Amino acid sequence: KNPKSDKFKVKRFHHIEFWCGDATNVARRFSWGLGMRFSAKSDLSTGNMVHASYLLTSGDLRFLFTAPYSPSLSAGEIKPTTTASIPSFDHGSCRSFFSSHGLGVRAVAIEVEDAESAFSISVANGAIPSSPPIVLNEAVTIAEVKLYGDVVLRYVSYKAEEFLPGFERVEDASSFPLDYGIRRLDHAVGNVPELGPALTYVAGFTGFHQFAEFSGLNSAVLASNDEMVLLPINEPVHGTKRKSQIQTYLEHNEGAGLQHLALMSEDIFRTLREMRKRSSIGGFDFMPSPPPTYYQNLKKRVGDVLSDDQIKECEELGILVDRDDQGTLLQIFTKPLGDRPTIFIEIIQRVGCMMYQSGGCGGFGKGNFSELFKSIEEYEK
Amino acid sequence: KNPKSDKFKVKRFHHIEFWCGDATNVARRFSWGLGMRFSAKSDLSTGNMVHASYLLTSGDLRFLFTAPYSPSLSAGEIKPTTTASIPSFDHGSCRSFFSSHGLGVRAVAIEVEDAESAFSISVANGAIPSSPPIVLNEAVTIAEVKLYGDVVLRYVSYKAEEFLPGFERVEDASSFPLDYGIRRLDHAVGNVPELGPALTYVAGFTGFHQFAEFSGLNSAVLASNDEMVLLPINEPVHGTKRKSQIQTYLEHNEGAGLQHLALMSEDIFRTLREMRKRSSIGGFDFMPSPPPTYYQNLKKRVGDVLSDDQIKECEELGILVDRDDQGTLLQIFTKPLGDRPTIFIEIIQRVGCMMYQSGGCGGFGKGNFSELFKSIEEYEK
Ligand SMILES: Cc1c(C(=O)C2=C(O)CCCC2=O)ccc2c1c(=O)n(-c1cccc3ccccc13)c(=O)n2C
Ligand SMILES: Cc1c(C(=O)C2=C(O)CCCC2=O)ccc2c1c(=O)n(-c1cccc3ccccc13)c(=O)n2C
Ligand SMILES: [Co+2]
Ligand SMILES: [Co+2]
Repeated sequence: KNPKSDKFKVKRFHHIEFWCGDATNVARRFSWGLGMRFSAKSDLSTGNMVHASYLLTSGDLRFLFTAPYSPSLSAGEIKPTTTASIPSFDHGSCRSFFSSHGLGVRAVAIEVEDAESAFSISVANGAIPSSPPIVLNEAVTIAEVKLYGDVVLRYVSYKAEEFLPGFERVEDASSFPLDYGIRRLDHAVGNVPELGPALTYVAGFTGFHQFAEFSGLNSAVLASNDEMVLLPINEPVHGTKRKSQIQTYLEHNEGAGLQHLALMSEDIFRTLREMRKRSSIGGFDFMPSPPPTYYQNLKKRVGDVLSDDQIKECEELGILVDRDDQGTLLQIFTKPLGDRPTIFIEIIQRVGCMMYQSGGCGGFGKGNFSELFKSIEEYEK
Repeated sequence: KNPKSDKFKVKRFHHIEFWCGDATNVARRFSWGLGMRFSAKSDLSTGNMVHASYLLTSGDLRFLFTAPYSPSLSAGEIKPTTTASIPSFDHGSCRSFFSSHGLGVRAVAIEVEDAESAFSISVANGAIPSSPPIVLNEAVTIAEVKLYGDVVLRYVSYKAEEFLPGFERVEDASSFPLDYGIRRLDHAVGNVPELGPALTYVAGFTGFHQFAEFSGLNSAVLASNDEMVLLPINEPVHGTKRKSQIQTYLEHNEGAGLQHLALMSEDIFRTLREMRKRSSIGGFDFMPSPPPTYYQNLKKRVGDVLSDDQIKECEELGILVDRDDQGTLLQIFTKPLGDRPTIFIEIIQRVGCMMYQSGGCGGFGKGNFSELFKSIEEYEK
């Protein structure tokens, strides 16, 4: 069931913005680890005396890394005379965010038809305003409302049809064309103390509907009309034998925030080969692999979708597989992206639901909680 | 002239500690960019609820990257019950340092015979105490005094004869054996507003002597008895046609701090080949190369030290060459290591002064200020 209840026209995920202490080092690490190209910049060299912002791209995936400069460089500016390219940026907010939460996602940005309308309708329907609509160079409108914790949902709309005015394309010499196959953001997941109030709030101001589904958590997924913007939310389940990873997140993050970004690959085997080659030379580490019992059990579960060789390739790379009533999901999780056991990345590829592929084909892998549990006990035997 | 006036027994540079917002991402970037191996850690996985600290090594060079966790994880601790492995660490100091200065060096650590004695003698001779001597596991003593700005000179002494108690050696799987030829810290350089008072202060409490030398700055070099610990200091020269890079540093750094680390390579050609291969894939960028006039002029200056092929290899890699009355210096400078135009790295190799090689052989490259100026005008013609 999809009531198509969006209160404003939503297109696709546009970008994810990380708030950093040093944007250069995080961006360079992420570029090498994920195979993303340096695409645009806004910093001292482009006249921005307020913040350093670096954009990485892979296909349609856009990761932005932003850090504040010394406020002294811009102490004579006021908002009408600002040299910031992102007018919602605030030195104090950014330092406070980073000191509270560590490295993490500040903004989940979606492209909409009209960011001013999206903002107005959102706030009229209960959204907490974070940054009012501002028109940049008569070309792009950006607005922000609170999503959960200190994460904002950012609306971006373009008059035309390059990232944002005031960003400059990066010189080709500094722009090595890395590509490990990642192509777009599939979903972005928040952790909260209480799922109910978080869902009611977000669904209330967006009109996003609950996406039909089918340890240590309860979850639900909010989706736009064409189910291409997917915003799952988790809450902890307390009292369990094993401590909830959602609760650990909330403790180390100092509350609610973005838990994981799931990045679609056009070839998850190539993506994982390339990422695993770089894990110990500056890239990202992956969660410990499931026991061989897990891959022995894949024949019964997905032997009609994956060949024995493709299954054994999943086993070499530690890839998990789950299945819906409509499609199949290949997925794997990185270790946390930074110092704290908080945000991590998921790499996914979806098989099925061809019409274009429909959103959320194969689900989100919740069946892998029981399958992992089973395969662990089976391997113990 | 070397009066050998050290007020306590100094051995060698021991490590450099960076204070970070996220130690993981900075350490992984530096590891790949410089060819340093992950050697030790102190973090949540080792029981440290206070700070995340990661040690990189290349030869005798030790770079430590430290960031604070949420204070909530350790809110019940007091100093007698701390789980920090570096007892001088303070959440507030670290956040304040990073918010003021951005990514940069907090501690220049030298190994001494007796860190408690070094501390006491230093303070008795004018050093501003920063952290009193603390004995770790009855095995290592660490103490800190102010050096300049918010940079401390850290004394470390060992009863024995592994990094520090509470650090664990890094698993081999996570410890890829990168090596681009870097072998030790040659010198560590501070920028200050006024050279005179800074020299008087540091030489006053160390007994370090002025190392015999032979644009936009005045400088002097303080040296230990065997001239193996080398601490140059720069001040800006104002009114110049071109704005002093020392003054730009002080503005963007919010005052005095560490300007550059010079890392000795056992093969600067290999080091620069390896670093330049990685500049645009997560590593470090280098300053723009000098004009070919500079390398045309190298024959007259160092043609008795470098062959034509070795000179042309300097030209391919952008390496600068200077000469003392005793030796020759090969050097090159990176672009700033992070967002701010503040700290950068120098790669150096020294030729001559064989006895072992004596410290500071060939100087610090101050002759390259005029040689670069000349070669630029000559290439314009
Ligand atoms: C994050 C995730 C997803 C997922 O993507 C998802 C949504 O997108 C939206 C719905 C809720 C939802 O969970 C799916 C399966 C997962 C995990 C996941 O994180 N993990 C864990 C990985 C590593 C260490 C763990 C430690 C304790 C507990 C779980 C750990 C799993 O095992 N499975 C099986
Ligand atoms: C840092 C340095 C050293 C050096 O290592 C040293 C000591 O160790 C101790 C004594 C003082 C001292 O300077 C030597 C020569 C240098 C530079 C240096 O930084 N630069 C610059 C590089 C790039 C952009 C510049 C822009 C403006 C002005 C100078 C720029 C140079 O050109 N030369 C020639
Ligand atoms: Co997911
Ligand atoms: Co130098």
